[PDB]
Amino acid sequence: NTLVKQLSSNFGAISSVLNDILSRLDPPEAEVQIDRLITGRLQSLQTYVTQQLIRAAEIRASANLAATKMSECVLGQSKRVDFCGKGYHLMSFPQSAPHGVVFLHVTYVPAQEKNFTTAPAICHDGKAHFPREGVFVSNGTHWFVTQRNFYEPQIITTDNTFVSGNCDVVIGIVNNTVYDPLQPELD
Amino acid sequence: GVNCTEVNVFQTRAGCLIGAEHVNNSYECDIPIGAGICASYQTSQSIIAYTMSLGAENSVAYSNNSIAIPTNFTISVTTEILPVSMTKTSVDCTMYICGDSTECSNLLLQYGSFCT
Amino acid sequence: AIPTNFTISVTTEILPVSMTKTSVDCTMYICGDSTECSNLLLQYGSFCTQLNRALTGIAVEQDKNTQEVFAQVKQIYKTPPIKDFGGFNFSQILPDPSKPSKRSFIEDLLFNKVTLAQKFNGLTVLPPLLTDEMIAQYTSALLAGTITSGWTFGAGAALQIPFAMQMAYRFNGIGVTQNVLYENQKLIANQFNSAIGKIQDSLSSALGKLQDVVNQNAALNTLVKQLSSNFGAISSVLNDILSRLDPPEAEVQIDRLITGRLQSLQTYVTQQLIRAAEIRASANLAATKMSECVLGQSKRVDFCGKGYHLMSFPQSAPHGVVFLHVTYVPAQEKNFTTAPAICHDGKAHFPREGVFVSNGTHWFVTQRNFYEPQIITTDNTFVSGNCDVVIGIVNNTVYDPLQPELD
Ligand SMILES: *[C@@H]1O[C@H](CO[C@@H]2O[C@@H](C)[C@@H](O)[C@@H](O)[C@@H]2O)[C@@H](O[C@@H]2O[C@H](CO)[C@@H](O)[C@H](O)[C@H]2NC(C)=O)[C@H](O)[C@H]1NC(C)=O
Ligand SMILES: *[C@@H]1O[C@H](CO)[C@@H](O[C@@H]2O[C@H](CO)[C@@H](O)[C@H](O)[C@H]2NC(C)=O)[C@H](O)[C@H]1NC(C)=O
Ligand SMILES: *[C@@H]1O[C@H](CO)[C@@H](O[C@@H]2O[C@H](CO)[C@@H](O)[C@H](O)[C@H]2NC(C)=O)[C@H](O)[C@H]1NC(C)=O
Ligand SMILES: *[C@@H]1O[C@H](CO)[C@@H](O[C@@H]2O[C@H](CO)[C@@H](O)[C@H](O)[C@H]2NC(C)=O)[C@H](O)[C@H]1NC(C)=O
Ligand SMILES: *[C@@H]1O[C@H](CO)[C@@H](O[C@@H]2O[C@H](CO)[C@@H](O)[C@H](O)[C@H]2NC(C)=O)[C@H](O)[C@H]1NC(C)=O
Ligand SMILES: *[C@@H]1O[C@H](CO)[C@@H](O[C@@H]2O[C@H](CO)[C@@H](O)[C@H](O)[C@H]2NC(C)=O)[C@H](O)[C@H]1NC(C)=O
Ligand SMILES: *[C@@H]1O[C@H](CO)[C@@H](O)[C@H](O)[C@H]1NC(C)=O
Ligand SMILES: *[C@@H]1O[C@H](CO)[C@@H](O)[C@H](O)[C@H]1NC(C)=O
Ligand SMILES: *[C@@H]1O[C@H](CO)[C@@H](O)[C@H](O)[C@H]1NC(C)=O
Ligand SMILES: *[C@@H]1O[C@H](CO)[C@@H](O)[C@H](O)[C@H]1NC(C)=O
Ligand SMILES: *[C@@H]1O[C@H](CO)[C@@H](O)[C@H](O)[C@H]1NC(C)=O
Ligand SMILES: *[C@@H]1O[C@H](CO)[C@@H](O)[C@H](O)[C@H]1NC(C)=O
Repeated sequence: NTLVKQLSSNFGAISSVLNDILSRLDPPEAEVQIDRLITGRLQSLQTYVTQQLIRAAEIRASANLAATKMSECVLGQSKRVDFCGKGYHLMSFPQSAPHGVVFLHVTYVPAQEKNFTTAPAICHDGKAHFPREGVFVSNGTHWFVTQRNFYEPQIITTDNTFVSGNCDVVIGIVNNTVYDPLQPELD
Repeated sequence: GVNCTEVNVFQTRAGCLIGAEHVNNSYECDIPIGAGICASYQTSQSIIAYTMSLGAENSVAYSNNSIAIPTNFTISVTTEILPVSMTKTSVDCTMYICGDSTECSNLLLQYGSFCT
Repeated sequence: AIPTNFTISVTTEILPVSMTKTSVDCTMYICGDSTECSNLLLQYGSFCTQLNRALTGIAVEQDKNTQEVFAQVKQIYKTPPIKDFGGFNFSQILPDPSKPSKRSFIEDLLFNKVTLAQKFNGLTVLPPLLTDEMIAQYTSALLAGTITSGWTFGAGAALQIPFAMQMAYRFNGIGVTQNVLYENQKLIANQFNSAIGKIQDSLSSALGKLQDVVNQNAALNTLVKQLSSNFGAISSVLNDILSRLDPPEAEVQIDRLITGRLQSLQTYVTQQLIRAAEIRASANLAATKMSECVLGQSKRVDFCGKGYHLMSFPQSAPHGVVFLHVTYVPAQEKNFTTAPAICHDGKAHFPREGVFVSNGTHWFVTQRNFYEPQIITTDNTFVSGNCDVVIGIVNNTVYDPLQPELD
């Protein structure tokens, strides 16, 4: 719209339209006004072209980002935090749009919590067991082992822990028992 | 860029605001006036100019032997919108600069190679 | 070759985020208090609205950049009065209430470094939206959340956890087991404190990244000095050219001045769009780095620091952001003699998640990023086929700890 509206300014000539210039006046005395008009219109074209180039560069950067998001969120599962949505990522679906793309991001997200008391090791008989891929939680009397993203408690045994060292160097430790289920079945 | 000595005058850090009551509360930003202040219409009604609030404020009972475990999950669906392309418009330089004339074209030919 | 010791190492990284806003009048700069100039300028059409529109767009984009970079949280957390973090000393990064503002020792030690007439020609500067105290509060809230929750606050609610167990999770995320941390916690705490002290010393005696922005935005001097040029006229003062001539002969002089000053404004505005685009790209990179290094644990090699990644802490330099990556590098190595498979009775025994090293005579299985030899039991490996296809294999025996109990 601005590029069009630039076509009605004198820029210094006696009129803003070329046909009037060439009809009312003799060309050897009209070349100067024609030069003025040509200079003005060239300036307008240069301005428009430069700004369009900058806009195109920005749009290209955005399109590259959109292509990367399509390649990683949709055709696979991502772990880049807060890339494909907000929270843990399950999958995404693409949807077209006029001159754009719209993504739908199904995302796992945790809810209602429950306080607990923890400890990093268990001195059974001088040794010190450690959880394999869990965390030691106690409701207040008995100690359990659960995964770190969902409360599911199981009885602590010797198939959830692996010994390492002795229970005199770990800063926090608590005495407890370990089931060792082989012994009852041995009888 | 003036002081309120010159021409409901709540002197800001960003200038001289005229026509807005100054309240003591803290809400979210509707009109980003600048330098912290943000004006809004929700106060029978009059425009107010309050100070920003960064959000809520809470703490966690962090302790050396306390942990919190989630017990129930939920599933959410969000959206994000990204432009990809725009219109492909070309402009003929001669038809715009000149018209249907010929002397205009002959004079434009002196400027070398701009249209190309 | 396997390491036998490790050393924590803290390094920084400086990124610019935004640049000074600027709105430039395109009528006071050209004409001034005159009116003949204001009438002559009207012929050029809409050449005094597009420049203003572009400059306001740039300013809005700067506000957008800062908001995207720093506003990653909704709740504003607070460090507890309890200061029991298992050995680490976070008393050079957390805010100090004694100072007038809430900038910590590193933050104001950094603000001391960078040093941040023109107006009467029509050149005006605008104030930022988020005042510096708000930025400091954002950084402090991010620090408190990271310290007291690790990453869970970046994906929903905030879940409390002891810091030592959080570092255990961090080590377990890069391959090394957790007993490795739980055995020598004091050494790691001391190394962390020493690294933080060394960084504090280093920053107290560079910041070229944040200084190039200022030395390029202060353009303004060239724009100002493009006023004492005749541009082909007889004198570069409108109040003089209209006090020594008459309209028919003053119009050409005024027109030449108009053309020159319009070219100068066009060049300035053109440069301050390319600079803005570069700054926006840098701000986007900084936002990504915040969201991935700070609110999680990165796996991309050499993204957050150099080495393996544990955690990071943000800061706030003037017109930028500063990270402190906490890396992990192994130190002391030893030669060994490995072998992919150990077949006992015609049954190859590949290791589960370790490696089959030997100290010359015996054979022990150990993990990769550290050294802790063990015995080749049955639960430590798994059988696969018979040993006649594996290229390099040495013949040995396993322990099978089920035997002693059944006697
Ligand atoms: C979880 O955190 C604290 C502590 O609760 C205890 O945590 C263990 C030590 C164990 O003994 C648990 O069985 C206990 O439940 C509490 O936080 C309180 O939250 C209320 C919310 O209204 C607040 O008014 C109190 O000031 C908080 N107390 C402290 C000391 O900060 C509460 O039990 C749990 N908090 C939440 C938010 O669920
Ligand atoms: C904490 O957990 C322990 C271990 O489960 C609970 O003790 C038993 O729990 C089972 C169900 O899990 C009940 O059927 C038993 O009656 C419980 N035994 C006793 C002696 O109480 C215990 O109840 C839980 N709660 C507390 C407060 O300790
Ligand atoms: C967690 O910290 C508390 C202190 O906040 C420990 O409780 C004891 O607190 C008294 C306070 O005077 C100290 O003198 C004791 O030294 C603390 N006990 C110990 C063992 O240091 C509590 O024991 C701590 N828990 C763990 C697992 O370290
Ligand atoms: C987890 O949350 C869901 C949804 O809030 C719970 O499902 C509801 O449970 C209540 C009570 O049993 C029912 O009346 C509703 O019909 C259930 N569905 C919905 C959509 O509300 C579910 O019980 C929760 N699980 C746990 C373990 O708390
Ligand atoms: C691993 O390296 C650390 C240093 O990064 C060693 O820690 C030093 O240990 C000696 C005595 O063993 C002390 O005198 C020093 O004060 C410790 N710190 C430093 C910075 O030197 C540690 O001993 C090394 N571990 C092994 C097994 O060699
Ligand atoms: C490789 O490590 C084993 C570890 O068991 C070494 O075995 C020791 O050998 C000495 C030789 O007299 C015995 O006294 C020890 O009882 C053995 N066990 C331990 C734990 O020391 C073996 O010597 C090492 N090989 C080499 C070449 O150093
Ligand atoms: C565990 O038992 C030992 C003795 O068997 C005792 O010295 C210690 O105080 C107990 N409690 C711990 C280690 O927390
Ligand atoms: C602006 O006006 C206020 C109120 O009179 C005065 O306190 C302040 O000093 C003034 N500032 C300047 C720069 O004149
Ligand atoms: C509002 O704040 C001002 C400045 O602190 C104070 O003078 C005034 O009493 C406050 N009014 C109310 C109603 O809190
Ligand atoms: C942390 O370091 C400062 C400065 O050396 C010291 O004053 C303070 O006591 C230290 N805090 C702890 C817990 O070591
Ligand atoms: C391993 O042996 C090579 C060859 O002699 C030697 O250069 C290298 O230093 C040895 N590695 C160690 C850790 O001693
Ligand atoms: C492979 O194991 C057999 C046992 O059946 C043994 O005789 C042979 O020496 C072993 N191979 C080598 C190279 O020692």
